[PDB]
Amino acid sequence: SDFVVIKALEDGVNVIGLTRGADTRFHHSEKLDKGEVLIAQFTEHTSAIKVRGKAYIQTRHGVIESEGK
Amino acid sequence: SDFVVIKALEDGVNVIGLTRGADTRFHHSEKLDKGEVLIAQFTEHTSAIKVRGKAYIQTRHGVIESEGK
Amino acid sequence: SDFVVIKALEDGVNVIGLTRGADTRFHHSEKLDKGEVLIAQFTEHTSAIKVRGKAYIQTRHGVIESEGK
Amino acid sequence: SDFVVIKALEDGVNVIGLTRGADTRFHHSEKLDKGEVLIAQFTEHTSAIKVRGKAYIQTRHGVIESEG
Amino acid sequence: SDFVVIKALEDGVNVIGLTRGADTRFHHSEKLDKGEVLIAQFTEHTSAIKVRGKAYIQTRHGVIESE
Amino acid sequence: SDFVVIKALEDGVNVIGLTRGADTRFHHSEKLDKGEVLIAQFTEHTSAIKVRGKAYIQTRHGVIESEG
Amino acid sequence: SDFVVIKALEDGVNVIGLTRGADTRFHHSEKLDKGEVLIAQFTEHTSAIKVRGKAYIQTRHGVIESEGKK
Amino acid sequence: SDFVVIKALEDGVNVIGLTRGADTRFHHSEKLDKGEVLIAQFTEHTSAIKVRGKAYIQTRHGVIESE
Amino acid sequence: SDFVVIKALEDGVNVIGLTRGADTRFHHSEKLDKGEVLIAQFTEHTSAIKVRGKAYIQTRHGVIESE
Amino acid sequence: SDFVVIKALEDGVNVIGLTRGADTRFHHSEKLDKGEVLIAQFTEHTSAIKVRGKAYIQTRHGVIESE
Amino acid sequence: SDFVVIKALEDGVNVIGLTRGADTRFHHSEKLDKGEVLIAQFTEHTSAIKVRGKAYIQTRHGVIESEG
Ligand SMILES: N[C@@H](Cc1c[nH]c2ccccc12)C(=O)O
Ligand SMILES: N[C@@H](Cc1c[nH]c2ccccc12)C(=O)O
Ligand SMILES: N[C@@H](Cc1c[nH]c2ccccc12)C(=O)O
Ligand SMILES: N[C@@H](Cc1c[nH]c2ccccc12)C(=O)O
Ligand SMILES: N[C@@H](Cc1c[nH]c2ccccc12)C(=O)O
Ligand SMILES: N[C@@H](Cc1c[nH]c2ccccc12)C(=O)O
Ligand SMILES: N[C@@H](Cc1c[nH]c2ccccc12)C(=O)O
Ligand SMILES: N[C@@H](Cc1c[nH]c2ccccc12)C(=O)O
Ligand SMILES: N[C@@H](Cc1c[nH]c2ccccc12)C(=O)O
Ligand SMILES: N[C@@H](Cc1c[nH]c2ccccc12)C(=O)O
Ligand SMILES: N[C@@H](Cc1c[nH]c2ccccc12)C(=O)O
Repeated sequence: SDFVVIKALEDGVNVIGLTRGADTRFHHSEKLDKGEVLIAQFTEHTSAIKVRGKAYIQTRHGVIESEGK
Repeated sequence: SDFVVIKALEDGVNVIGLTRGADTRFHHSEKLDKGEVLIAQFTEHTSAIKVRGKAYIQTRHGVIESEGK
Repeated sequence: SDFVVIKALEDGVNVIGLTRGADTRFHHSEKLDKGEVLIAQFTEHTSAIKVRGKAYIQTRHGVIESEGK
Repeated sequence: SDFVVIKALEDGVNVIGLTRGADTRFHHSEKLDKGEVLIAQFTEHTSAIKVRGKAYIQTRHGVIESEG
Repeated sequence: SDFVVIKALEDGVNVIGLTRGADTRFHHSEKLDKGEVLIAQFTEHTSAIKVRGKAYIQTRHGVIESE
Repeated sequence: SDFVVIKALEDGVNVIGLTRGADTRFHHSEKLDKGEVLIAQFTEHTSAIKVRGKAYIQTRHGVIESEG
Repeated sequence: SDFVVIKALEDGVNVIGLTRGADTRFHHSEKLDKGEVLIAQFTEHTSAIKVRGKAYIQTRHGVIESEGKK
Repeated sequence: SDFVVIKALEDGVNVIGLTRGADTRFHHSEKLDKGEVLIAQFTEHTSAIKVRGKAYIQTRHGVIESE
Repeated sequence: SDFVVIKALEDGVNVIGLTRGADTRFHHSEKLDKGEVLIAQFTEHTSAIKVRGKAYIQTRHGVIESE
Repeated sequence: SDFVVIKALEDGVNVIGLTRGADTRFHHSEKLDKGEVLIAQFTEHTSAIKVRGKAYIQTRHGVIESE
Repeated sequence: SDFVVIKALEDGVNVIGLTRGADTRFHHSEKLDKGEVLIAQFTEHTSAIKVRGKAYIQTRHGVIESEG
């Protein structure tokens, strides 16, 4: 099942999982401080992932950076 | 199942899911602000995705820029 | 299952779904304003999709523009 | 399941599907005007597709233009 | 399931389907006029396809012209 | 299933299908005339194909000419 | 089923497993010391992996170095 | 399921099929004359194939000549 | 299923398999002497591999040296 | 299911099959003479293959010569 | 499953199979003499293979050499 790579470039980065199914909501928010990496998969409970803050992200489609503020 | 990456290039971008099945309507609209990144899958509930607002998008098939009015 | 990417290159583009089965009719028409992106899959209800209006399109087989007059 | 992309290079192109099974006949004819794009799959009901008129076509095996 | 692309480069091309199973015969023949394209699959009823006439042919294995 | 492209570069080319199973015998022989193309599969009834005559052949593994 | 390659570049790196399911919490931390390599999969119990401290990571998507503190 | 392409470089080439299962023994030998091509598959009955004669062979793994 | 290649560069390398399940603990420790190669898979019992000592490692994502 | 290509490079080359299962023993040894090709699969009966003699070998992992 | 390719580069090369299961023990040791090639699979009974001796190894992930 796919996964995404997130590296925080700053303190307080947020990787939020949104619930799978009929409803759409935040079920979990993982805080990442500067330099930490989170490797997260799409699962039965998570069908969309939002990154808040400055981070460096890798997926099967390539590299992208979110930006804070 | 496949997924799309959307980076908001401006405030208030909308990432909108359209219902799977015989009936077709928007079931959810995730608002993104400038620099935030949304990674979203095609699921049991979502069979088409619409982006409104200025964003940068990556999919299996290439990259695309959406633009606001 | 596969999807197509459509960017409207003018207001009023139409993205139309053709019914899966022994009959073929339009069951849905999604309207796109200039700059808006629709990412759409081939589903249990849709086995053919028709684009009307000027649009930039990307599929698994490459890019193509649609032109209407 | 595979699909074909068809862009009408003139008014009145026809995208015709042929019925899957022991019988072969046309079951449907989608007409395209100039510039319009049809993206169509192979289905439980369609196992062959015929395009008539001038069109620009894309498949897994490459590009091809039809001429009426 | 695999398919073939056939463009007729003259009138009267004929794309013939041969039956699947223990017996082998033509079960259909689709004529093509100059410039017409047929995109056809291998199916529960068709395990072999024969092209007669002048045609520009595309498959998984490459391009081929029939003469 | 996989298939084989066979174009005849002379008259009388023969595409022979051999039986799948514990016994091995030809069960069908499709005759090709110069220029014709035959696109056939491996199937429940055919597990080896033999080509007699001069032909241009394409498979998953590449081109190859037969001489007969 | 996918896996991640982790090499500690300093002592006291932790590779943390996040539980699969409606709840999300750390169920395990593997300590790595400088030069040690952990090769770990996504599983029935782990659906997200967090690396603390300096490490050199290889996944299907390429290379990345963690630099988190402590 | 896979196959091998075998072209006879001389008369009398022989493509032999060895049985699948606990016993190994040849169950067929298709003779090929100079120029003839045999396209054959690994099947329920064949788990190994021996070529005797001068043949040009094509597999998933590349080309090889038998001598 | 996936595997890793481990070449010991020094006597005493220790290849540790960690338990698949809710609990994580080493279930086996395989020691290698300098120059030996262990080729190991992920399996129903092993979901994580830990490598102590100086070794040369090959996986699907590339090469890496434990130190 | 995968296979390997074995070309004998001298008379008396030997292709040995090892049993699948808890026990491991040879259950068949197919002798090849100079220039002959054997194309063999991993099967329900064979989980490992040993080559004895001077042989040219192609697998999915590349070419190798036995000595 | 996948397989490894092992060629003995000296006499007495030992290819050891480790048991699949909750327990991990050697269940077999194939002895290889210089020049002999053993091509082995991961199986129902083998989940990990050890090579002792100077041997030339090919896997999906490339070549590697064990040294005696
Ligand atoms: N609950 C939605 C979450 C989602 C995934 N992809 C989306 C795209 C747009 C909007 C919402 C979504 C779903 O499972 O379908
Ligand atoms: N509910 C529709 C939505 C849809 C998906 N792809 C489309 C393409 C065109 C029009 C509508 C759609 C469906 O499941 O089919
Ligand atoms: N109802 C048709 C619609 C269709 C799909 N592909 C086509 C190609 C040509 C004509 C019609 C179609 C079907 O499901 O088969
Ligand atoms: N009824 C046919 C239509 C067809 C598909 N591919 C063909 C090739 C040649 C002739 C006819 C066909 C089928 O299902 O088999
Ligand atoms: N009836 C044959 C038709 C066929 C397929 N491939 C062939 C190759 C050679 C000769 C005939 C065939 C089949 O289904 O098996
Ligand atoms: N009846 C044999 C035909 C065959 C296929 N591949 C072969 C290779 C060699 C000899 C015979 C064959 C089979 O189905 O098994
Ligand atoms: N408990 C969560 C963990 C998770 C995986 N990927 C995530 C992305 C964001 C937030 C949480 C997660 C799950 O199994 O879905
Ligand atoms: N009867 C054997 C034949 C065989 C296949 N591959 C082999 C390799 C070596 C020796 C014999 C064989 C089997 O099915 O396994
Ligand atoms: N009994 C173990 C053998 C094993 C395979 N890979 C390993 C990696 C590390 C330690 C032991 C192993 C297993 O099947 O689970
Ligand atoms: N008990 C764990 C072992 C594990 C695999 N991957 C991990 C990543 C981090 C922490 C522990 C692990 C599991 O199977 O889930
Ligand atoms: N009976 C053993 C044969 C074998 C295959 N691969 C091996 C690797 C090493 C030792 C023995 C083997 C098995 O099927 O597992």
